[PDB]
Amino acid sequence: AVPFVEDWDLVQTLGEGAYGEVQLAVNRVTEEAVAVKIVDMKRAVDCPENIKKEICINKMLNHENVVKFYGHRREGNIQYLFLEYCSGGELFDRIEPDIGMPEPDAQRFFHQLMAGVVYLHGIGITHRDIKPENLLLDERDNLKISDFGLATVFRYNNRERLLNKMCGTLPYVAPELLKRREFHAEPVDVWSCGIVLTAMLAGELPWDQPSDSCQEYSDWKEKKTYLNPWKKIDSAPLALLHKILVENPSARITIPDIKKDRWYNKPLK
Ligand SMILES: NC(=O)c1cnc(N[C@H]2CCCNC2)c2cc(-c3cccc(F)c3)sc12
Repeated sequence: AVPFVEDWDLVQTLGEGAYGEVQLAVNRVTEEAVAVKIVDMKRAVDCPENIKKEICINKMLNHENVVKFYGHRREGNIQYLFLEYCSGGELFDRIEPDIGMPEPDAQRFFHQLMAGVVYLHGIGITHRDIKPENLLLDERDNLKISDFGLATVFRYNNRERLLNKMCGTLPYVAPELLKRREFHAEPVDVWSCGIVLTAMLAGELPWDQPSDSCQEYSDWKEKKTYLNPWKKIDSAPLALLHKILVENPSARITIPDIKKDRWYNKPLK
């Protein structure tokens, strides 16, 4: 990227994954900032096909609560993806450990998260890695869904398909990924949104994983909401969490019903 780096200063690393890093690029003349995701395709034999899929998915996106994708180019074995710079950073860094954030803030971010997820689901895309590290903020603190490296199509025109890949970040993963051979895509993203809401409200993830061998998950199935993180959560958002974090995905609340929830619609301070 020799001509590009002559005109653009790769000022600093914004973040990192396993595939590579995200850099802040600032044009020396215009001072325009863009984020550059740099991926070494030699990290895995299937990395060229996976990055092709991420770019393909990125090209389909156009929504106020999704990070804008500008383009990409390959230079040898390195892939460069150019994205809208989200100067508010990760939602993760608005979460005070063991505290969370004010309830009106968490509600506003949750509404924006639902708008982004409704959009993705409406075009038949599932994110599969919703977590505060993958939710960015722009200069006005509007939430933007980011990192589509695990995203896939679950509906072709008006025909759904089930998914079977165990992927995502384990404390955010729905229990059906650990119990069913195949499962519907939408309830999985609904579940991870519920874990994000829990983290925003109490600054703590509730369990290592929603599995049989996890005591913290058994505690939640047993309605022990007098234990952390639940005891830090007001009854109104907790009632919504009781509908989202439902073990059976067919009984789990859908996004149209989340939009009808009392706390979701609650006028806060
Ligand atoms: N498109 C982007 O702008 C972008 C993309 N990826 C990022 N990081 C990854 C790391 C792995 C997990 N997913 C997010 C970040 C971090 C950013 C940031 C951080 C601190 C302050 C600040 F103002 C901005 S911006 C940005």
